[PDB]
Amino acid sequence: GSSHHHHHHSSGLVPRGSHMANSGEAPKNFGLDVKITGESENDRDLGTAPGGTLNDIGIDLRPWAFGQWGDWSAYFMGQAVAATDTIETDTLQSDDGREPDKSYLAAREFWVDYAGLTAYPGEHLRFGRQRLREDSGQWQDTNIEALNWSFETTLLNAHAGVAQRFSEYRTDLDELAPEDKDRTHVFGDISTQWAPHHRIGVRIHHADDSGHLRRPGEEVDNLDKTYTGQLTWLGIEATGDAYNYRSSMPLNYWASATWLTGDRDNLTTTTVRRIATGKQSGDVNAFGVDLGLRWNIDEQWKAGVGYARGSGGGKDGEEQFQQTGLESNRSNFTGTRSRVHRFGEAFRGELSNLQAATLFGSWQLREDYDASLVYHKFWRVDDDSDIGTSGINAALQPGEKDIGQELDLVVTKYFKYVDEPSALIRFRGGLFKPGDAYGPGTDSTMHRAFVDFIWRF
Ligand SMILES: CCCCCCC/C=C/CCCCCCCC(=O)OC[C@@H](O)CO
Ligand SMILES: CCCCCCC/C=C/CCCCCCCC(=O)OC[C@@H](O)CO
Ligand SMILES: CCCCCCC/C=C/CCCCCCCC(=O)OC[C@@H](O)CO
Ligand SMILES: CCCCCCC/C=C/CCCCCCCC(=O)OC[C@@H](O)CO
Ligand SMILES: CCCCCCC/C=C/CCCCCCCC(=O)OC[C@@H](O)CO
Ligand SMILES: CCCCCCC/C=C/CCCCCCCC(=O)OC[C@@H](O)CO
Ligand SMILES: CCCCCCC/C=C/CCCCCCCC(=O)OC[C@H](O)CO
Ligand SMILES: CCCCCCC/C=C/CCCCCCCC(=O)OC[C@H](O)CO
Ligand SMILES: CCCCCCC/C=C/CCCCCCCC(=O)OC[C@H](O)CO
Ligand SMILES: CCCCCCC/C=C\CCCCCCCC(=O)OC[C@@H](O)CO
Ligand SMILES: CCCCCCCCOCCOCCOCCOCCO
Ligand code: NA
Ligand code: NA
Repeated sequence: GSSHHHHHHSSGLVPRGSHMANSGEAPKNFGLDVKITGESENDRDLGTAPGGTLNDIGIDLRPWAFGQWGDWSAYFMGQAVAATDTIETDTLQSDDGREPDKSYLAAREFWVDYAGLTAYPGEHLRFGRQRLREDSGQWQDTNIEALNWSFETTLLNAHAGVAQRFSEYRTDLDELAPEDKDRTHVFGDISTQWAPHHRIGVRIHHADDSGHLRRPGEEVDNLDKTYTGQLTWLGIEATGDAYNYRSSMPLNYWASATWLTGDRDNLTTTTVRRIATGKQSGDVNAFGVDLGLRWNIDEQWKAGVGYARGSGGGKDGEEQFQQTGLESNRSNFTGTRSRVHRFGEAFRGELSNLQAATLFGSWQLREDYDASLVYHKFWRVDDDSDIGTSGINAALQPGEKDIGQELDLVVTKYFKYVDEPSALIRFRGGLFKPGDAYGPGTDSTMHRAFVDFIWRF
């Protein structure tokens, strides 16, 4: 169930001989996830800089161990990567001493779990570096050091947790991303199934920076904070099988509305090299919405439409929405077993001063195949402000809303007619056509494409 150490993994695979594959089998005490990935990426900077391209292959080995003693359990997953260049073998990885190596080791998850606070097996308390995820992937979908309480039953779901990054636990990164340094997260949610397959809930997330900004006159570099914040997100979300590839309803939907409030102290800088010149404080009062509708046309075919908007601009930036920093924006919103980046495998938009229209169609055959075709159109909301994170590394021209368009294709075979697959092979690709906001001299297209072979043993 929810408690299982691989429950949140997008792969959805089940090792042969595991208790999930056959309930007569004992829970596995160990296993191995093998991933072989090729990545083609050109051009992340749209041709406005040297390099920024990938055509490379890697292997990622993830051994894991699991022990259970009554109400106590413990879990470790490690990671060993070897690649021909620094490709993305891990969809949950984000961002001098932050250059990844072509090969590295990592401690991916390490936690202890206690399920005895209540008699519900859906209720448990987990402590350590662990997978945090909610179904939208837009609040949390990451491996992070946390103390997280989960309560998942038929009629009531609730979670409450605290998290903070202290290390990457990687042989090649020595330092945290500035955004993560000294940032503490506190969060909770409560939701109820008010009708079969219809959920309504509220969600809260609070991020608190205890860091300091560089002082005036000090040089600022890659690894320094751009800002410190006290930010609270308060959201309501309604879903009808929003992310359930096995829905029997003719229509699935999601609707979320999120208010961001709090305050930011922003570092100001000038060039001389970058030098700090001061800081400016201000309140944040921003808003995000994500809406979608999926038609379940028959047993195999689905289609849908999406609309998202993160506010931008406003009186000294108060209306600039942003996400928690723990999000993936990866979800099953196209109604298949395969998770898809909600704002493009190529653009990888953060919902920050961003408006997106989305169309998709998908096809699924039992547990054996799925395919998604996704079209996105992106606009800035305030054309004098930047957007948030994105997989495109090029500057936006002031006064231009048209960010661009994207076409994504995901195609997956699961295997090892198959009841519960234990392996998959997947093509994951996005084609991004930059709009006028990227100005002249840009590449007319860029792409990011992956082939992933995943095996769970
Ligand atoms: C299904 C029909 C359509 C086909 C889809 C395939 C999509 C390709 C996506 C990923 C391609 C990865 C290319 C790997 C190059 C590896 C290499 O040996 O070069 C290393 C050298 O560059 C040193 O750095
Ligand atoms: C704060 C973060 C804490 C990090 C803890 C990391 C723990 C590492 C996982 C190792 C799993 C525990 C070791 C297994 C014990 C020997 C055994 O086999 O016990 C029987 C078992 O097979 C029953 O299921
Ligand atoms: C059933 C067939 C499935 C198809 C996949 C089988 C292929 C398995 C091998 C994958 C290994 C790729 C990573 C090699 C690391 C090389 C390296 O460390 O790079 C050094 C230097 O050359 C880079 O600059
Ligand atoms: C079946 C074959 C599988 C083979 C792969 C086994 C999986 C890997 C085990 C995981 C080992 C992770 C240890 C992380 C240490 C981080 C660190 O020391 O960082 C130092 C650096 O930051 C400088 O300060
Ligand atoms: C905003 C985020 C805050 C969320 C964290 C909440 C922690 C506080 C606990 C408070 C306990 C109240 C429990 C109500 C009774 C439960 C019940 O009805 O029984 C389960 C049954 O319905 C299933 O079979
Ligand atoms: C990038 C591609 C984006 C495409 C996005 C499209 C979004 C909307 C999907 C709308 C699907 C509704 C189809 C109507 C069902 C056909 C029907 O009813 O035939 C009669 C049958 O019901 C009697 O048996
Ligand atoms: C390491 C080489 C690279 C190091 C980068 C620099 C700093 C290293 C500090 C390492 C401190 C690690 C503490 C483990 C805590 C896990 C846990 O128990 O969870 C905490 C709780 O859940 C939080 O809320
Ligand atoms: C520029 C703004 C453009 C806005 C257009 C957005 C287009 C995207 C489709 C979103 C369709 C909304 C679906 C969620 C509402 C579900 C619902 O109300 O049902 C009640 C429930 O099912 C009772 O059971
Ligand atoms: C038939 C055989 C199957 C072949 C597969 C073909 C897949 C085609 C996907 C292409 C989907 C692109 C949709 C463009 C949206 C229209 C639009 O809005 O552009 C105007 C602009 O947004 C502002 O007005
Ligand atoms: C290199 C990237 C590799 C990505 C692999 C994706 C799979 C290739 C496209 C397969 C999708 C084609 C759809 C027709 C086959 C489904 C069907 O109607 O027949 C089912 C029958 O075969 C049951 O077994
Ligand atoms: C390296 C520069 C030249 C790039 C050509 C190789 C690219 C290989 O990957 C294919 C491109 O990515 C595909 C994006 O998905 C396309 C979606 O539209 C398909 C319509 O059915
Ligand atoms: Na419990
Ligand atoms: Na569906």
